[PDB]
Amino acid sequence: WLLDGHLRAYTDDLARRLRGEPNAHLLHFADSQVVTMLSSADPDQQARAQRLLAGDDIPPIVFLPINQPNAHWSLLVVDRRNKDAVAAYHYDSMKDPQQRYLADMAAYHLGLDYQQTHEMPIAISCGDHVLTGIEVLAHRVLDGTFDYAGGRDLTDIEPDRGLIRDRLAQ
Repeated sequence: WLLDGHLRAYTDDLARRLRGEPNAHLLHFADSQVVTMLSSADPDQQARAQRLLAGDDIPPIVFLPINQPNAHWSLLVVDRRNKDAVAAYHYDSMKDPQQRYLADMAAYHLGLDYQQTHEMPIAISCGDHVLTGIEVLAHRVLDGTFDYAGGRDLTDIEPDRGLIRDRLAQ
């Protein structure tokens, strides 16, 4: 399975690849350890996490990898371009209630209403699903098609483990 550092490697490389593209500045690929810190019992960990993920300089389309430790990856996506109508999406390839709880704690700690988060199907290896979800959605933000009806759907995606491994190689 993929560690936090692999997802960070991949999202750092992706951010490099998307540099200077239309709308690339709207995106923030959260560091997964920082997402985990949102729910820390240490107040300074949580606060720093909030600054890094919900500060006034943090881009409005945020991809949050959700780590169940040595268990399971899922993806929370927050679109707060409209501060009066924040939209949130939870993609989980999969159910006991823990994964959605983590996604809900993350939403709660970013100042959101967790009840509003849409539970989204994905690819109806969970690490690979998250990275593929990020890749696909990011490109939809770039080309504008993210905002069409159905533009956040990942039901049918097929992670290319090879591409992933070859992108993690470079």
